[PDB]
Amino acid sequence: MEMEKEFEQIDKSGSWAAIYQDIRHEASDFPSRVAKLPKNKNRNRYRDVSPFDHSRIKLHQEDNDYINASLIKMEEAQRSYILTQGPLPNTVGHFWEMVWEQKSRGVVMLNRVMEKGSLKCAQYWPQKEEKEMIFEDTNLKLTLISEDIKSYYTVRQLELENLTTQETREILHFHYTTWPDFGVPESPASFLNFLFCVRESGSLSPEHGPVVVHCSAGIGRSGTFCLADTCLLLMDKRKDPSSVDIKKVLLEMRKFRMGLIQTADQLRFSYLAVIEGAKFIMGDS
Ligand SMILES: *SCC(=O)Nc1cc(-c2ccc(F)cc2F)ccc1O
Repeated sequence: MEMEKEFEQIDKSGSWAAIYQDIRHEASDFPSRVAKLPKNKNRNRYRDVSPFDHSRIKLHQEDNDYINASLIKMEEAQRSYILTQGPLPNTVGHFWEMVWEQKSRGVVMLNRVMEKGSLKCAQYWPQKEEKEMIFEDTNLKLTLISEDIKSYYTVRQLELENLTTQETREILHFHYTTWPDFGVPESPASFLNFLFCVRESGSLSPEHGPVVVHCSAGIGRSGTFCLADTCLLLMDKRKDPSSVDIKKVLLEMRKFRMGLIQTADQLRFSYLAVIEGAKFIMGDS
């Protein structure tokens, strides 16, 4: 497999930091003017992580339509994702408004609420069936329906109700709970099993809105999730799978949101996940 030996080549030569930096200098730069408006300073978790204006998701409350969220559109793979930051205490209502307005079926969470002794995002869904959440700014109600805790991740069924119309939708929440505080997982196995769980749920499918994917900044682990998903999808779609160049896919995704894949270590891990996930989809059972 092309990338498999390109992987060994990079590894043996300890070249990850050099490839990753070539990616950073090749990466697109587009304006992020809405994100920088003073009125939006507290809608951003990080000052240096902003959605591009061209791809940003707009809340349909036109009032302030801003949310730190980007639409990543992968045209050949026919996949779309919304990558967003972990919601802030003051943007949880916006997050669920986005989920509602974009008709998303799944939310993918790749971080824990607290990591490294700091809060990486707000507790934005209910932890008990009987204790639902009501977001009064956006007129939404969110109920925990069911929770399936597994060794490496948790899947939850949620009910999102639009209070103004009394329509309800079921949202699936896929929470990868075991990414390490430092570095990347030692093996990609649990991450792929997580990815295939999201796929199996139907959440990534074109009949629904884009899956909403987040970590804390919405670029690192979140970038790794989408990048692997799209590369594997392309390797199945193309006549020759070895024509799939992960670096090119990354650069295409970076046209939609800055900074995807934060460290050379995440890049290496992304390669590893795609190579291993290939074995599970280009054959086998
Ligand atoms: S790990 C793959 C997966 O789909 N897991 C999972 C799915 C669901 C669910 C609920 C409702 C529905 F209409 C479809 C569906 F797949 C619930 C829990 C769970 O772990």
